[PDB]
Amino acid sequence: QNITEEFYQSTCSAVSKGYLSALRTGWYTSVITIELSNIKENKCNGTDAKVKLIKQELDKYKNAVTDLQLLMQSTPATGSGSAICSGVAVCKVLHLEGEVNKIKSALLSTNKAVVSLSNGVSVLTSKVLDLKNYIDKQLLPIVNKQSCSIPNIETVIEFQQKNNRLLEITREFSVNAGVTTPVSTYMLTNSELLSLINDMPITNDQKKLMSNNVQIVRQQSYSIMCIIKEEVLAYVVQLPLYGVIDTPCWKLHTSPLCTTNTKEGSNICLTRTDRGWYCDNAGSVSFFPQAETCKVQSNRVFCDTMNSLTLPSEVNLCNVDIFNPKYDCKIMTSKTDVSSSVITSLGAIVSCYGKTKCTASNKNRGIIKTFSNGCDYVSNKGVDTVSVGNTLYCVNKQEGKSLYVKGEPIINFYDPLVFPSDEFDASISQVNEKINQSLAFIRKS
Amino acid sequence: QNITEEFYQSTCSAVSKGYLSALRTGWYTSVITIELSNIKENKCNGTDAKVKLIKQELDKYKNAVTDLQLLMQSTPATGSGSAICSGVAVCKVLHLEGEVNKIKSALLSTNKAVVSLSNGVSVLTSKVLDLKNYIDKQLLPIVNKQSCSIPNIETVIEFQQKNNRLLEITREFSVNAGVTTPVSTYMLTNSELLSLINDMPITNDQKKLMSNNVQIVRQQSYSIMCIIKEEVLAYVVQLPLYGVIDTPCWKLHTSPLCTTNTKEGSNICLTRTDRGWYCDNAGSVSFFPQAETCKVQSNRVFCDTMNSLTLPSEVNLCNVDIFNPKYDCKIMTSKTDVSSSVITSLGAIVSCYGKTKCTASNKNRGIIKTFSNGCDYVSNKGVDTVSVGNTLYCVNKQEGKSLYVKGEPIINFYDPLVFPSDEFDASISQVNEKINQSLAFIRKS
Amino acid sequence: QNITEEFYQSTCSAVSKGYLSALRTGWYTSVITIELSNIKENKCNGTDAKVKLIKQELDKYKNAVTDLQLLMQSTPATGSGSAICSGVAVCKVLHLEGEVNKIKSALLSTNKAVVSLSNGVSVLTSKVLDLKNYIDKQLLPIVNKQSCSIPNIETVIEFQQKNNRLLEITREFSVNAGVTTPVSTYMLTNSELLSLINDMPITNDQKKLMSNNVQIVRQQSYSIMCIIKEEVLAYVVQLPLYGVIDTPCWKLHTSPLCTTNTKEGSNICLTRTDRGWYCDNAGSVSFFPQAETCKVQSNRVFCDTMNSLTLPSEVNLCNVDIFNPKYDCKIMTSKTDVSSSVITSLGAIVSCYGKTKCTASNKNRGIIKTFSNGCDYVSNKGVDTVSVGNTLYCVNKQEGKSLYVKGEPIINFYDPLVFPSDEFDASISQVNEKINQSLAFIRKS
Ligand SMILES: *[C@@H]1O[C@H](CO)[C@@H](O)[C@H](O)[C@H]1NC(C)=O
Ligand SMILES: *[C@@H]1O[C@H](CO)[C@@H](O)[C@H](O)[C@H]1NC(C)=O
Ligand SMILES: *[C@@H]1O[C@H](CO)[C@@H](O)[C@H](O)[C@H]1NC(C)=O
Repeated sequence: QNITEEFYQSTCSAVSKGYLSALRTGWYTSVITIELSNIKENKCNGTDAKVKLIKQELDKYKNAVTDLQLLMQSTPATGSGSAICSGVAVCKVLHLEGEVNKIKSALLSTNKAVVSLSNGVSVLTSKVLDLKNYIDKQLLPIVNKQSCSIPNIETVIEFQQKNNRLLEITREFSVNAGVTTPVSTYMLTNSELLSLINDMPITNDQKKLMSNNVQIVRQQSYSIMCIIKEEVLAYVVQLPLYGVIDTPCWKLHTSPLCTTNTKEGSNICLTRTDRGWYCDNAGSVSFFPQAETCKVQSNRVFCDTMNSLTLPSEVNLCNVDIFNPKYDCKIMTSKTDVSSSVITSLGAIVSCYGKTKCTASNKNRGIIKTFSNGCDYVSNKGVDTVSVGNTLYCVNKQEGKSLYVKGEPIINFYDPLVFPSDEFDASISQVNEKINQSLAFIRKS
Repeated sequence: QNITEEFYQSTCSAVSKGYLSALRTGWYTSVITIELSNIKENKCNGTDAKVKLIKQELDKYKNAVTDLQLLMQSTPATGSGSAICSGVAVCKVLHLEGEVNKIKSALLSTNKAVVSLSNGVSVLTSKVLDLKNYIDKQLLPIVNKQSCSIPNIETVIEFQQKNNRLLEITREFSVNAGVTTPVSTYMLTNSELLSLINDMPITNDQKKLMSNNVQIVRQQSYSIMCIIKEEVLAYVVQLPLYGVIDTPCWKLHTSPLCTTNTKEGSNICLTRTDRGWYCDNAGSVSFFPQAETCKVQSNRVFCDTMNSLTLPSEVNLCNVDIFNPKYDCKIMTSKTDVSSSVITSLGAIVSCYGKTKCTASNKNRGIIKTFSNGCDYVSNKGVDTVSVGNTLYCVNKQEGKSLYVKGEPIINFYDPLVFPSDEFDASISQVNEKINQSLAFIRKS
Repeated sequence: QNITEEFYQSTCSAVSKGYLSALRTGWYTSVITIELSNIKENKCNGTDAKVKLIKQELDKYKNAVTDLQLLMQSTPATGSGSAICSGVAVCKVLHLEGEVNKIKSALLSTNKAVVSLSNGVSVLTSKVLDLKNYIDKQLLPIVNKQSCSIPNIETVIEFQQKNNRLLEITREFSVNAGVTTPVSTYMLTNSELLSLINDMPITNDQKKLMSNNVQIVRQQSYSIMCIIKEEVLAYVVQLPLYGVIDTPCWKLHTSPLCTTNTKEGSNICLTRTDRGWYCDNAGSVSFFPQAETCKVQSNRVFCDTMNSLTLPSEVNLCNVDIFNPKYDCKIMTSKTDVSSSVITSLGAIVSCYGKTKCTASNKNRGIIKTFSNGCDYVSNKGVDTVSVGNTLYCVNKQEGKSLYVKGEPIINFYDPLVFPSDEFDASISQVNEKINQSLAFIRKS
C-alpha cells in the first residue's frame, strides 16, 4: 500500500491518503467457563507448614468466589450498555435453569465445544481453568477428615499458580463492574484467543486479519461477567467482526490560517473543523472525530463504528474545493496570534505567527527550512524535526509521496472590517451570510 | 423503585426519573499500619539455595522500604489536595513524636483498635500485615550469626507471599505520589473493608449501603501515604460518608433540534445544554455535568459533591416549560445537518437530518420504526437496537414506563432571517434579546 | 523558595509565584537487554511433579517470546511518534546485522557498558535479566536427553521468579504496541534507574535532580520495544533531559466575573482565558494549558515542552494591566449566573452569584468569612475549607504570602446594552471593536 499526502496551502489543511479500513460492524460472543469447587470451610487440627499454606490459598479462593457472588447480586450500570447487548443476551440466557448444565455437559470431555443455547445463539464455549477437579482431587483429601493429610510441596506451588488466574480475573471484574475492555491475557490467553479466532464462523482472510492484529482485537473487545452458579463461573468475551474491509480511508489534518498583517488587532483567522479519520462506508463516509478511537497498523485503520458520524461522500469535496456548493465546508473563526504545528503522516503543517521562530531540521545538516508567517508545510524527505518556538516535534519517517498544492490562502479573500470573527461552530456559507448581513447595514448607510 | 422517562418532542430532550441519591458529603479517615523490621544487611558466607532465595526476597523488602522513604522525603503535589485535607491532617498528626508509638501500643495485642490522636480525631486503626514479627522471628535467625541457618522451604514461600503485598502497595503509592484512588484490594482487602465498614460510627442502613456497593465505595475513596517511622508504615484510607440519601435524582438527555427544510443553508438548530445528572439536595439541585462522575447501581446514584454545581430547584422547570420566566433555560444554536442518537434509560432520542437512514429494530421482527427528519424518540418496549447511518446502538432493556410528550418543536417558532445561529453558551432569554436587537435594526429600516 | 500569590479583584484571577522550572528539552536514550534462550520444545516422558512445574513455566516463557515476536512483525502506529524519534533511531540501528552482536559482546563480562552504535550514538547499555545463561545451565540438563533430569525445588521457585519479569514486560509492551509511558519498575527497577542516572553524561546537579524525583522522571519517560533477535531482547528507555532549569514559573487561576444586578437577564460576564502554568523560557514564555501535564514537587515544576505553547513575555502583563496595549489579553464572555470556586496555591477564588451560600471556614472556629455576590478571594491563613452551595473544598495549607490587589471589577466598565455576550475565544481589543461597531449603528440612528 502506497501512502500519499496532500497539503492545501489555501486552507492550511492536509489529507493523508492510501489507508485501508477495518471498521467494526458486528459482534461474535463466546462463553468462557472456569469450573469451581463448591466447598465449605473445614478445620482439621492442622499446623504443619504445608497445610497452612494450602488453607491460606484456599481462603483466597473462597473470598474470590464470594466477591464474584456479590458482583452478580448487584451489578452497577456501565456506560457500555449501548455496545454489549449481544453478550448481555447470552448472560441472561445462562441464568435459565438447565442452561449452565448444558454448557457444563458439553464441556465434560473436551475444553472447547459449540453449544446452541435456548435463545437461538450458537456460541463457542471453552473451559480455561478447572478448579473443581483440582480442588476435589488434590485438596479435598487434605481438609476432608478428622485430621488433615499432608500435601507435597509441588501441590502447594501448583495451586498458587492455578488460583492466581482466578484472583486476577476477579480483580478485573470487580473494579469494572463486570465489564472490562480491553480483554486481558488473564481473561483470555493469547493462545486461547488465537484458538478462538481459528474456530470462528468467519472467512480465512478474517482469521488472518484478527490473528495478525490481536492487540487491536483485544482493545476492541469486551469481557462481560455472566454468572457463578452450580460450580461454574461463566463470562462472555465479545469480539469484533469487521464488516467494512479494504475501503479507502484518509486522515484530515487542520491548522489555523490567519492573515499576516504586522499590526496586532488587524488580523483575522479561520480554521477548518472536523479533523480526524474518514473511511468510505456503504455509500457514505464514516467520520471519527476523537483521535484515539482508531488504531493504525500498516496502512490499515481499525475503528469501531459506534465512535463515528455518518456523512455524505460530498464531505470529501472540502478537500478539493472548500467553496463548493455541494457540501457546506465547516470552519471556525476565533482569532489566534499563537504559532502551532501538526505532525501529519508524511510531513508537518506549521502555522507561524507573530515573532515565533519556526524551522525544519535534518539531524546532520541543521536547519534546512525556515517557515514565514502564515501556514506552510514540509515533507519528511530530508527532514527529521520541526521546531516551533521552544518546542521540537519529530516528523514521521514513513515512506510515501507528498504533494504541495499551492493556492492563495482563502483568509485573504475576506474584508477584515465585516469578517465574522469568533465563530465557534461555523461554515463557509454561514460566514458568507453573516457578511451579506453586515454589508446590508452599511449598504443602506 | 419505578424508573420512568419523559421525552419532550418540543425541545428534543428526555428526563429519566425515579432514581434515589447517595451523594458524598463527608469523610471517615482510618489508619492502616504495616509493621516493618528495622534490619540492616548481613552477609553470612551463604550459598545454600534456600538462603539465596530468602536474601533475594529480603533485598526486595529493603528496596521497598527505601522507596517508601524517598516518597516521604519528597512528596509531589497532587490535583487531589482539595479533597484530602482530612486524611492529610491525620498524616500530619502522625508525624508528631509519640503518636506513632501510640497506635503501635494500641495495636500490641489486637489488629484493630480505636485511637484518639493528639488533634481530636478518634480514628480506627488496624494492622493488616506484620513483617517485623515475621522477619525478626523467622528470618533473623538466618542472617544473624557468623554462618547462616537454613530455612525450610515453607518459609521461603510464605515470605514471598507476605512480602508481595508490601511490594504492590509500594508500587501503587510510588506511581501516584502517595495518593491513590480507587482504593485497591492491596491497600485494603474486601474482608478488611467490610470489617472497617461494620466498625464505623455510622447507622445500620449506611453500613448496609456501603457493604452492598463496595466497588463504588472503593472508587469514591482515597488511600494517602503517611509515614515510615520506627518500624511502622502508616497510611490513611479516606472513605465516603453519604450525607444525601434517597432524594430524587433524574438524568437529562439532550439532542440537536433543527428545522427540516429541504434546501441546505436555510436550516437553524438549537440544542439544550447541561445534560447530565440532577439530584435534589438541601433545598437546591446538585448538578453533575461530567458523565462518568456518578455511578449507578439499582436506581441509586452515587456522586461526589465535589464534582457538582449547585443550582436553584427552578432548573427543573426547563423540563416542563422551557419558555418559563422563573429560570433562564440554556441552549446553544450551532447549525448541525448531521444525524445523531442518544441512548436514554428507557429508550432512544434520534435526531435525523439530511439523507441519513434512521431506524429502530427488534431482533426477530426487523425494522419496526423509521424516524423522519427532525428529533424523535422510541421506547425500549419491543425495540432492541437503533441504527443511525452506519452506526448501530443497543437500547437498555431495563423495565420502566416511557411517556412521549407531544409538542411543536420550538425551533419552528423562530424566524430564520434574524435567528442568532452559532451561539456557544446561550439561553432562551439571551436569544430573544438578540432577536429584538436584530429586529430593531430592520424596524427603523 | 518563597511561594507568593496575588489575587486581582479587577479581573477575578490569581497568580501563584515563586516556582522554579524544570522543562524537558532533550532525550537520553539507553539500551536495556534481556538475554534469552533459543530453545525448542522437548518432551521427555516426564511426569514427576517438579518437571511438570518446570515445563509449565517453560511454556509461559516460550509464549512470551513468540508474543514479543508478533509485536515486532507488526507494530501498530502510536500517537507518540512525535516524541520518540530518538529511541526509534536507536531501535532501527539495532536491526542492522552485527549491531546486536556488538552490544552482546560488550555485555559479555559486565552488566553495564557504553557502546558506540553504527549511527554515531554512544548509548549506555545494560543487561537486566539473563535467561539464556539460566535456561541453558539449569534447565537444559532437564529437557535435554531421552529421560528428563529432576530439578530441585529451589530451581522451580527461582525460575518462576526470574521468568516473571519477562512476562510482565511482555504484558506492558503487548498492550501498548511497543511504547509504554510511564516507565514501570518492571522495565527498569528503581535501583537500575538510579544507577543509570549516575552514569549519564549530565552534570552532578542534574543527577541529584533526577534522583530526587524518580517518579516524575518515570512519568516523563518512554520505554520503546526494539528487537528480539539472536537470543537478545532489546528495548530503549528514553529519559528526559531538563534543558530549562530554575527559571521563574507561575500558575494563573481564573474565575467568572459577572455584574451583580438583582434582575436576571441584565447581567453580563467575562472570564480570563488561558489559565494554567507559565514558565520563563529562552526569552519567551512556555505556557501549559492542560492541567495535568506539569508535575509539581517542592516549588519545582516539571513540564514537557511538547505540551506547550510559546508566547511573548508580554503575556504576563495581563496580570498587571489587562487593558495594556502591548499584549491583547484574551477573555470569553458567556453569561453565567452559576457560582464556582477555584482552589489556588495559597487560597481560593470564589465567584458567588444568585442565591448561592458561599463561605470560608476554620475547623474549630466555624464560618469566618461570607462572600458577597461577585468575585472574591480568601487566603489560607486561618482558613481550612471553602463551601460554595452544597460543595466543600479544602484549601491548601502550604506556607506563603498572599496579596489581595483591590480594584474595580472591569465588568462594571461596560454598557450592558452593547456588550458582546457569548464570545467563545475573544480578547479585550476584540470586545472593544465589537462595541465600537455596535455603537456606530446607534450613532447614525
Ligand atoms: C450574498 O449576496 C450575493 C449577491 O446577491 C449572493 O450571490 C450570495 O448568494 C449571498 N450569500 C449568501 C450566503 O446568501
Ligand atoms: C422583546 O420585545 C418584546 C416586545 O416589547 C418584549 O415583550 C420582550 O420582553 C423583549 N425580549 C427581551 C429578551 O427583552
Ligand atoms: C473605538 O473608538 C475609539 C474612539 O475613536 C478609539 O479610540 C478606539 O481605539 C476604538 N477601539 C477599537 C478596538 O478600534
